[PDB]
Amino acid sequence: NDTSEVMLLDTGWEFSQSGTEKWMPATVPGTVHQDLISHELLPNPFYGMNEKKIQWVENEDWEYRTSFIVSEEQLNRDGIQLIFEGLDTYADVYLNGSLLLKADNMFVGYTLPVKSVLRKGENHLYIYFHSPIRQTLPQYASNGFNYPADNDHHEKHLSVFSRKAPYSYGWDWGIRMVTSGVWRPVTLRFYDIATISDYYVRQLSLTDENARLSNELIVNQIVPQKIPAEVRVNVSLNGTTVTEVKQQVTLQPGINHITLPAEVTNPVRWMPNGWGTPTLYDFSAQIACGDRIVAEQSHRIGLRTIRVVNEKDKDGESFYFEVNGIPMFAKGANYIPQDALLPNVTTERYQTLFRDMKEANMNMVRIWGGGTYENNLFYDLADENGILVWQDFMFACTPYPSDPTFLKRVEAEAVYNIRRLRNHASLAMWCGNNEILEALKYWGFEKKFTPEVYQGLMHGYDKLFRELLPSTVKEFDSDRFYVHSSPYLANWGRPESWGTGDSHNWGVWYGKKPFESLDTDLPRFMSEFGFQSFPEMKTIAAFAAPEDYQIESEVMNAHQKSSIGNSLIRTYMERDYIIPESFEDFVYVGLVLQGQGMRHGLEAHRRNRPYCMGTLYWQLNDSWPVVSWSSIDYYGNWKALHYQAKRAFAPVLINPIQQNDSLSVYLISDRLDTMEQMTLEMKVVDFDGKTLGKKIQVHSLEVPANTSKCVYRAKLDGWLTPEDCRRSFLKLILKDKSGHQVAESVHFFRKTKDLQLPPTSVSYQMKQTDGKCELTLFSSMLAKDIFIETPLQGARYSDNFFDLLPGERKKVIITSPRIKKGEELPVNIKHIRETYK
Ligand SMILES: [Cl-]
Ligand SMILES: [Cl-]
Ligand SMILES: [Cl-]
Repeated sequence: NDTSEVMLLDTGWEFSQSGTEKWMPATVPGTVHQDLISHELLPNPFYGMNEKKIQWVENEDWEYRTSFIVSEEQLNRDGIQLIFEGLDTYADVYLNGSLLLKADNMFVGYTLPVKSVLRKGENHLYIYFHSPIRQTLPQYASNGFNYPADNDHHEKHLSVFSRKAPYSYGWDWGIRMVTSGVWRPVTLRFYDIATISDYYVRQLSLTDENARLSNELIVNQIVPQKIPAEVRVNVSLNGTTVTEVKQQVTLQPGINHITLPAEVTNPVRWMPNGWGTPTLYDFSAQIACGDRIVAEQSHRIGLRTIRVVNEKDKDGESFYFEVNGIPMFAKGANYIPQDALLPNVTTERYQTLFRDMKEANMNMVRIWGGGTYENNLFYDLADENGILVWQDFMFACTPYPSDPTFLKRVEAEAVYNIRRLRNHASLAMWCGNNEILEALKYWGFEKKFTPEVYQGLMHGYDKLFRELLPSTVKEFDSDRFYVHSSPYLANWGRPESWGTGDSHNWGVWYGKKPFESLDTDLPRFMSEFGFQSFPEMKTIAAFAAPEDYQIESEVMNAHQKSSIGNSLIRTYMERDYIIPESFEDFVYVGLVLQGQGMRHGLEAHRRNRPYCMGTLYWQLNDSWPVVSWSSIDYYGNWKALHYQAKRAFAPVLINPIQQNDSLSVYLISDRLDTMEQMTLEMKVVDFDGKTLGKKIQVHSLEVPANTSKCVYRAKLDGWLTPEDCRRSFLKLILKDKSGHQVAESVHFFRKTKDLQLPPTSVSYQMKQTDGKCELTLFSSMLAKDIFIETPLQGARYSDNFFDLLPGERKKVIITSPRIKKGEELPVNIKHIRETYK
């Protein structure tokens, strides 16, 4: 690496409620709320009615302190920097009697030279966190109006004044926990000569034959003298040098700008998930002075091109991604913070979440703008899993201020995070905000504010989203696409706008539209659509008692944050399912409902390529135990939707679609290769396993790379009776010329409530060892949308939420580090017929 020494200030911290004089142990990085929880000074914030009970914390100020030793030798190093990767938010930082910083932006990392204020022996660091509520009350009082931030769960919408994670004040899926603290690491670096303030690997060009790179370094030299140095860049792959370049300089006191070209011949390209390997080169920059390497910095680099194509065309304006010159249909989801208390999210949790994305065949994730700019680990995982990242800036749902001081805070965060993130292969584009223009146009603020205030809002929008942010991206990330808002034009209430750019089509859920509307209401790119579900019982049990098991109980409503609530789930369920009498059965069918309905839309989106070029559902994940649009609950359990997304996103998909009493079958491929001489085989099978009629065979089919094509159409009239339609399914198989199966699907000709499902007992055999439970399931008769339920939190399944076909055994592997040999995992198999009489 280099000759610097890093001291992590991650132990020895204490905290206190301001005014109390009482100090207790703290964990840093951490939060005031977690520190209080650790001392049983708050209840479990996520349980029952406890959200009201934890609100007091936001009204108090909080102090943190630690002490650390510095030696004579350390004190004698040329430079010593104190780095706060994150302070939430209004934090006065004192070291040894010096005010080093008045922090005011959660999203900025602060590097502070401290050599002149450190002392040999004990050093004392004290941080005073002003309540972000008390800090901004006078600011709100001066404002003369209240910003229309419905997601800020307080009478006074103070969130807009503070550059602090918007969701911490509440959200339409989220608890209000307006926390404070040292939310990312604190480090002290002792070093000689200089540090590399920034290392940016600019890709000038990329072809199959050559990659031309520009290594741009910003070096901050901390000594009085002019220092001869050699700058070196080494490019390696898998531990072996590919190319090395060097440059002689003389570093001047202060900032030095150094640029070294490098080329990689016959480069190995980074490919997104499903299209090959996400190959990452190791680029290491070193500053050598005499025999010593005084500074080094590396990045993993992926050699690829990403172009967002957003052009007027015959259908309106396209919106799609071209990766390595090939249009890539986007498949993924919107990501929100993984917890109400950010430092509680563990490395393992990030890894597992990326495994969930990769295993569901996703190639994109939107880091949505009411959260945070994520930690470095998130982007590293996206790099090594081949998942493109759409990065919103952290503005969502409300217009914001646009006064000079505010825009200066924003500029600081934009520069910091663009420089922090711009070397990531996964980073694909920047988006100014979530839904703010939509709010300004379509919520009638014309009549909620004076004309003067509304004009100020409109001018302010331009200053921030059409000027400051795009100028900053042009300066610091010139090769990446920026759009001022998502959706930039299309509105879900205006069918005429859907051909223009990306859609957040909230007809389903907010508009109460049936899932079938997703077949007709097509976007050019779906950047949000969604449907809610209660999480499964083991998660409900984590926030509620049995007395609370009613969909509109005080506790269930306390764990619903949308402007339309839990009753809407029953309303949709009734359209397609028999409503179960028991709460547990309702919850099960509700998982099934969300998975089925949403899969129908994901299928519509893919089926309608190239008109539509992507789908990111709302939402991947949860920040707490809640009723929400997520596909994975807060404890990491895949809902039915996550399995259904995996299926709907499979590289090759057979998509039967039935409309107006006619069946069409589409072959959909995101493979890079064309498949030739394929056979589609179909047969009707009743619920007892008996084939009805003859097999239908469609031979000599081509499935070209990156296409969706209809290969079969048939009217139901004259093929199946209405009676067969309620008591049979279609089995579909796609095989190559030699007979090897590449895809399979099952189609039902009627709504589940209209199916004549037979009572059936699902049997299974279990083989349990450490970490693993192997189940073989069997039923002589169809068991519809089986859910294999286990009480073990976060247990992983090879499959779940599938139809168990008559007489066709099914193997399922359940895994968890907590499965023990000889400690039988409880298993409860649910299926649709069991939910009613
Ligand atoms: Cl210094
Ligand atoms: Cl306000
Ligand atoms: Cl220079």
